[PDB]
Amino acid sequence: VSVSLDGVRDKNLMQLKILNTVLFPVRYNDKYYADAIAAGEFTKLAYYNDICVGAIACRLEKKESGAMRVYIMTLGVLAPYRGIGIGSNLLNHVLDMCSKQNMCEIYLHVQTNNEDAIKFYKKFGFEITDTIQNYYINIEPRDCYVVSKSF
Ligand SMILES: CC(=O)SCCNC(=O)CCNC(=O)[C@H](O)C(C)(C)COP(=O)(O)OP(=O)(O)OC[C@H]1O[C@@H](n2cnc3c(N)ncnc32)[C@H](O)[C@@H]1OP(=O)(O)O
Repeated sequence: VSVSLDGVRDKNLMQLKILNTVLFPVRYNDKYYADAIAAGEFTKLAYYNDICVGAIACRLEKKESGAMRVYIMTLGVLAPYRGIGIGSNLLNHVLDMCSKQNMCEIYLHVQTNNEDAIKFYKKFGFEITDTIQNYYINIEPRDCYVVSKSF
């Protein structure tokens, strides 16, 4: 699939906000957006068929060891454009960037009943490494897996 990726900045931020409003249940706060922009190459908008149709947004975090890791905050593709590889293109980009920028780990939280997502991330080498009950993945407490991949 021919996907064109662009960084997120003030000038195209509203594109990401629109995608999130369609894809995710509640308004994301301004620290999500600041963290996404600050994550650099790890946050991308996807363009296909001359339209912005998806995004991946990460936060970068420093561990006490000195090591660095990537947290996937959101990954999503608009419904009419799913199943043709755009979401895989976004995640492959981020995984490649983990290696290039010497990240030790990437991880995210997935609600425990979100079988589609667990299946999706395991295809890319992720594994469940923890279970957190009543985690605030959005605004309500939900049981979640920590889903991670080590480098
Ligand atoms: C914190 C987190 O990031 S949890 C992320 C969960 N996000 C969502 O569920 C949002 C709704 N779904 C989507 O936005 C997209 O379908 C994504 C991001 C899951 C995948 O993007 P796509 O472009 O659809 O994925 P891509 O086409 O690259 O590969 C398809 C894979 O998507 C997975 N998938 C999950 N939901 C769907 C869907 N609704 N339609 C198509 N594929 C889907 C399938 O397992 C498929 O693998 P297969 O066809 O080999 O079984």
